[PDB]
Amino acid sequence: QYWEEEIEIMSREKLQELQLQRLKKTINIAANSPYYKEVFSKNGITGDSIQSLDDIRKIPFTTKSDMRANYPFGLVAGDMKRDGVRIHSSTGNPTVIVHSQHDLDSWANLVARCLYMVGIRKTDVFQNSSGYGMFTGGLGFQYGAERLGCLTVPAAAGNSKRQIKFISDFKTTALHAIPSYAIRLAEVFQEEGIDPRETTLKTLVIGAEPHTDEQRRKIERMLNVKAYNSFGMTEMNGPGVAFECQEQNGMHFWEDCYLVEIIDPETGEPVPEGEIGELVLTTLDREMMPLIRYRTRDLTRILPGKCPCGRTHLRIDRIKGRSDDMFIIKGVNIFPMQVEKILVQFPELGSNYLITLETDEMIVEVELSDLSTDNYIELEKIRRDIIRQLKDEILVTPKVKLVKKGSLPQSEGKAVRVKDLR
Amino acid sequence: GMSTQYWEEEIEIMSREKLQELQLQRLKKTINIAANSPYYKEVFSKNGITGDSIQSLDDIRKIPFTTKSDMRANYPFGLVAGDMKRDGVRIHSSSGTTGNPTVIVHSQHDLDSWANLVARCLYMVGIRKTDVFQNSSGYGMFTGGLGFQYGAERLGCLTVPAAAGNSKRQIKFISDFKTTALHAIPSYAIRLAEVFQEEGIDPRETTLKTLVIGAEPHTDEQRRKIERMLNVKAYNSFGMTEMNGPGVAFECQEQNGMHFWEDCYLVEIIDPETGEPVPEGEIGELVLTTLDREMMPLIRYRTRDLTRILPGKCPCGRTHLRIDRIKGRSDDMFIIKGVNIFPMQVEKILVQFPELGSNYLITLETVNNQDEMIVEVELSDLSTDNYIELEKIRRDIIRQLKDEILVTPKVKLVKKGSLPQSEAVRVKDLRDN
Ligand SMILES: Nc1ncnc2c1ncn2[C@@H]1O[C@H](COP(=O)(O)OP(=O)(O)O)[C@@H](O)[C@H]1O
Ligand SMILES: Nc1ncnc2c1ncn2[C@@H]1O[C@H](COP(=O)(O)OP(=O)(O)O)[C@@H](O)[C@H]1O
Ligand SMILES: [K+]
Ligand SMILES: [K+]
Ligand SMILES: [K+]
Ligand SMILES: [Zn+2]
Ligand SMILES: [Zn+2]
Repeated sequence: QYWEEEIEIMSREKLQELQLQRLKKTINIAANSPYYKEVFSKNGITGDSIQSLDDIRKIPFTTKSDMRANYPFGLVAGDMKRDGVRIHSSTGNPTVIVHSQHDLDSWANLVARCLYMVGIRKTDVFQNSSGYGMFTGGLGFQYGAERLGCLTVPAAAGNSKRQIKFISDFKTTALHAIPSYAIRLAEVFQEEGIDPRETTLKTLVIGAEPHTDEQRRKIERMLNVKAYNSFGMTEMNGPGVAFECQEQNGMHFWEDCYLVEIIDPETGEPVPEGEIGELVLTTLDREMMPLIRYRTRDLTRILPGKCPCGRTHLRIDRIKGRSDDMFIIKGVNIFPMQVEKILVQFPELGSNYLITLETDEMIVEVELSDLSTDNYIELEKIRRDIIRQLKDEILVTPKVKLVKKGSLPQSEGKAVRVKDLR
Repeated sequence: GMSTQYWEEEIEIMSREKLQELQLQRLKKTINIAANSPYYKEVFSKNGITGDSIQSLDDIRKIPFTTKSDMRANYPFGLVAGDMKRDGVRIHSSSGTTGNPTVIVHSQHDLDSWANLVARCLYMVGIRKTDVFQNSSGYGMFTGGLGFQYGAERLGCLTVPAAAGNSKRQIKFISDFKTTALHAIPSYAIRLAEVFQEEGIDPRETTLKTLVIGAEPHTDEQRRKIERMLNVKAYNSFGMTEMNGPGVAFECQEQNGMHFWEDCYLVEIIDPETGEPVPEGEIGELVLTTLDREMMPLIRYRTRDLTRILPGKCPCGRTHLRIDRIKGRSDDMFIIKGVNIFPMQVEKILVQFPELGSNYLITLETVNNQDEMIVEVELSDLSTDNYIELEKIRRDIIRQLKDEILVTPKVKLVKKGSLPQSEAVRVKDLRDN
């Protein structure tokens, strides 16, 4: 079942002419913003420059530095005073995105499309544990779930006792939470004397944080739910950008509203088909403030072949991480997902871990699991196996410490996996 | 007024005669809808309320009042009249886990009616689509959040969903986005004027032109202080979750009484003792009936709010009745930082800690134009806990109170017998009100 079958299963040929029509429209609109008027002027970008989807490569990339330099409204193309109805924001000077009613409705429709794809219906009780206000996850899932017709529960962030009360009393069936907060809720259910596997919950929507497939499976087993990967960023509206189908194998990118490129961070050229590179995105249905070839700093790849769900829209792999998550120790580049890929395979460990960098030495603290009935000798042998598998993957020997369950701190938002004290 | 502009002129200046037949039509419809809920089906059954009981607006007095106690007893969905699974799109819940909260269930119709009322309110005080509207109200379950958000987008304003706190970020949004309309509780509007001068900005030389202030009692003088500090026009905004949230009653540009939208609400002023209508223009309890709500309508709901109907025609030309300021309540509820709290919510948290005594005192004070809530509770001599352990318990008390009442109080562990007795435990409100 599809929210918009004509688009979701649209032929690649028809998708291409839709992308080209909307790419030309986006460029004509964006030409009215002070920023893209100047960019187009200096690079000879006119109304005749785009004749094919490949002609987008004539236009230079938009970086986060360019957006900071033109903060707050240098990239606003429309009439903000008359048609601008919302401002959202993403250390530093946060960037803002300005939306028109058109832009909000397009965003809401994409979120309803995503929720419907993973089996959520108007009969579902949808609870949003994302922060509201300026955070796109709040109003983003709120409008999308109301668009679909769910009985929504705008719980917002924190207060786990109240979250559990709403789930129990309102019979919540669909929940939006960051993966680490979903684990925290399952723990508070047990603390309050409720079996986290015997609630009314059926579907979880998890995003914002990089996480392994096994981290998601741990969440699924903990709460007896089906959990789906949700991709988004403020620059691209917020949620509803890319989402897993019921196949749970790659996130379908809505190519009617986004032009996806996977560029080599060194050369600035497209990577060979299916290789890892920087995700570079162009809005195709945004009017107040469109973004052209925006360098997301997110590393991923395009998963090949058509998906068994019948949707023609391309699938991206699990986000490897963001460029700013990468840390260097002893001249060697390491991503925290490399450390998680190893830790999740050990069932004696918990889901909370912390990487500390000191003067260079790398410390990997990871909480012990409650299920563990292991003694010192057997747990110390497991700790030795971890230092070893970490030395083989990250190519540096870290210090590994098995810590008490609950000893590591829990973040208000996205969990902080790296503490650089150098 | 000839130069006066209306969001919905046909409704806003509608004759009292035409308003009466609109209220009667919608009152009959509300009663027929509410009869489908388990709660009103029972109430109507015991009191012989049928489809022929309401022939005039005065016939509403045949129906008994709906109290908060009744609602908590029918928690969560005893008063839901519509098809919640198919048409229910939102739940607004009051605070707490120590008792049954209040739940208001809305359909898309109910949200659109509520958004239209908020747009009507904002337009009345001169806000247009050309304005930059910043909402400093909390979002999530708080109706001021999503209420003004939908209302301001309906009007077409460039909205800034700032949400509560972080005054330096509030001032940054006002300066960088050129905010012209701001929704804030009166004490927070003063705080932002103070933070503006702390950061070296003249609070009178910003892009701000209009302020919408509500959630708590404030005097006309406290509003004038706000207008002088920020060089703005500030307007009183009334609402309650039960009645949607914001958009229920609002001042016009005359700044003399809050216009109640009688097309969506039937207003009664009742004696808190007798339950009978008060003499025209006297102070009494505000008893309200929804007239445009379908998923969960409320009939003759005892709000516990005390006010009076201001007499005479308004020069703005609107025919909808005006209520005076809400100065207080007939119940034991208190409001601090615009958040509603019952003393029982505090007591039900404290009793869980065996290191504490039974004697406690809630003090409400104003410190540098900001409100503070102090919870003093006596130590039990039964505890064998040292300083470090007690202080850890005091932090756990603050934490559990914060989660419960949705405001962070100051908690002080006092000596056994230090707090005075007389008796229900009192709320010492030392604020200028
Ligand atoms: N499902 C996901 N998996 C991994 N990383 C994600 C996922 N969703 C979002 N992200 C990360 O979060 C970034 C977007 O964050 P941002 O828009 O600022 O905040 P928000 O979390 O409030 O949507 C992405 O660029 C990416 O790095
Ligand atoms: N403008 C106002 N003046 C005085 N009291 C007000 C005003 N607006 C709201 N209130 C009080 O707040 C109550 C409604 O509180 P509630 O909806 O629970 O919280 P909130 O609107 O602050 O989220 C009203 O019944 C009334 O007592
Ligand atoms: K529904
Ligand atoms: K606008
Ligand atoms: K209030
Ligand atoms: Zn698929
Ligand atoms: Zn008036």
